[PDB]
Amino acid sequence: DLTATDLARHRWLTDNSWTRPTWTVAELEAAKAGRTISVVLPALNEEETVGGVVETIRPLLGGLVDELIVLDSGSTDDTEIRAMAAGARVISREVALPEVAPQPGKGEVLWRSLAATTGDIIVFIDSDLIDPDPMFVPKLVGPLLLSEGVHLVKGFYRRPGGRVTELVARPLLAALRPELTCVLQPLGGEYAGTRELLMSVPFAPGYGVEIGLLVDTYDRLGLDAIAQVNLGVRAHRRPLTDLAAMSRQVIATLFSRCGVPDSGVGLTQFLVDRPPMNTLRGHHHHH
Amino acid sequence: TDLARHRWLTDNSWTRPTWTVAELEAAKAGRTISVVLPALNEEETVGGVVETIRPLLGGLVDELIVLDSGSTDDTEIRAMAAGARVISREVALPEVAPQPGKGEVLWRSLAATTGDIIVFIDSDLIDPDPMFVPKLVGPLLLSEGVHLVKGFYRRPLGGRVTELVARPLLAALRPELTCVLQPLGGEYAGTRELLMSVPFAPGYGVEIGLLVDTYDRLGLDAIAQVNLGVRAHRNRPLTDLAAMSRQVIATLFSRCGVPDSGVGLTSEVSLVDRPPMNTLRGKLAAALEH
Ligand SMILES: O=c1ccn([C@@H]2O[C@H](COP(=O)(O)OP(=O)(O)O)[C@@H](O)[C@H]2O)c(=O)[nH]1
Ligand SMILES: O=c1ccn([C@@H]2O[C@H](COP(=O)(O)OP(=O)(O)O)[C@@H](O)[C@H]2O)c(=O)[nH]1
Repeated sequence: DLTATDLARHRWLTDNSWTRPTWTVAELEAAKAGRTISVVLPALNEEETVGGVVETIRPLLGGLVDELIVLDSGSTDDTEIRAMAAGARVISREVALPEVAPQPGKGEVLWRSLAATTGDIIVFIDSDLIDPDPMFVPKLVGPLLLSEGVHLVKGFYRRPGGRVTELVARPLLAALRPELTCVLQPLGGEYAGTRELLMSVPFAPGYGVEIGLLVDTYDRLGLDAIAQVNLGVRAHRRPLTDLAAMSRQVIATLFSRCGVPDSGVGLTQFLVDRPPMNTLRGHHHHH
Repeated sequence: TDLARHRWLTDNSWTRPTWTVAELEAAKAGRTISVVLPALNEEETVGGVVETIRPLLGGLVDELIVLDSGSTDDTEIRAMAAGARVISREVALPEVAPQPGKGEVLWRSLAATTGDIIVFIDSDLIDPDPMFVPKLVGPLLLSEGVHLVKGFYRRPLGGRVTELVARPLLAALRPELTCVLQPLGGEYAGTRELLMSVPFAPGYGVEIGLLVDTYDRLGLDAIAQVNLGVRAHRNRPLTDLAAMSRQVIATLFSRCGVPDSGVGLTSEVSLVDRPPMNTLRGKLAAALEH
């Protein structure tokens, strides 16, 4: 028979998941009600794709989208200049948050982007996407603009998740936070959140950032605050060593949130969380 | 940190085991060896695996058993024709109702065998080699202090569950054990002393549970590994691998005291070990304490 996890999943899908997120750009603009929207593309040596991603979002600039920023992580290729020519604002880690020395990894970039943006809603889109669709941003912000109580929207793709998602993230969530197994692509890089939420949570480093944000949001607000939207079809993207490193950090970040100690020992082959940005810039009682 | 891993690889890992069958037979020193093949609906491959081991029966190997887990194909008759004794779960341990999964089968075989050394070999192997059992027992017979030998396969120039799930989780929770190349492998040998005294995890958790319990109780130097030869990674459906991963997680969490919800994947998940076989077969166990 059904479990409590099953029952919650079914109703969460009914209320908080959209297979056909067909809101129009015009209706979303009309719903902003004074809120502004920032779009952030984290980038490190993505010269072949960053411009193409920017180009798909640029038509929204000045209407639905208020700012379009490429947060560069120290690229040595032509990422920055291609993002400039394509119509984005390029901001380095150092300019985004001058008072803190950078550390490596994606989570650092997304955290710093909170200091460099002003939008009430922040949308993250990976800069390595080959086939970005222009409706990604509208779909991601729909539930934030139209659905009471939602603070985090995860974009998922139908396929014509991957290995880390299905072997590592979802099974560990089943063990530790089973309600969150309803989220189809918990590691996805296309997602949006409110400034209120994102400024208030720590940011995990590196490959842990997505899972960390998902679990921190759940632990504070539960499923009601999390939604997901189908962004369309896309094929699964990596070398096993990259995936194993990803997994190891997903494990470390989940463990840090779920009361499991971690040796700190990285993968044998043959760094810390950043505090909430509201400690530097700018309820759901259990009683 | 890698100092410990380096010394263990130098002393407890063999990429090219030299041992001959005759040398191993001469080292038995009165110990006996049982070989157990768990099998559920493996009619296509079980006979071929048995045939590679049968020439050792009466010499290096004292018992050769297929522990059938409820097959409805021709697994049993084909294993018998190849020279194995076929034992059902019920015959192995008649007064205890069977539960599903591989760990149950390996645990029950302890009550149906007499060896001082028990060797487990999967019955679904497509390309078995007759030197598997010799290589697995070498460190038990010729080294001192080894109680568990893990057979690994060199890969042409482990799988996704091994590299994305088992090894990273061991790095987090039992960091020395990342030195074991293929912790989830189904070809391994253990002493009766060890195997009779530890709980057995259910289903797909049995291998990692035995590895972790051996490590904790007897130490790193009680574990060895041997290269069984080059074997290509087996391609399994992602849903099967995900179910395996979920049970590996459950078993490791049990061994660490992490609350696991028991919730499976939208898949079977048990958190309940079988107790040490010496609790149910105390007189058998005492007879084999030697
Ligand atoms: O330190 C990093 C790593 C990645 N990325 C970006 O984050 C996205 C995801 O990259 P990936 O997960 O492949 O990171 P990597 O595998 O290169 O560490 C892409 O848009 C990268 O350019 C980034 O800005 N900084
Ligand atoms: O409940 C079970 C599950 C598996 N096995 C055996 O254990 C090995 C690994 O099991 P798996 O299910 O991965 O192999 P498959 O059944 O897919 O061939 C094989 O020799 C199986 O026949 C068994 O005896 N009982």
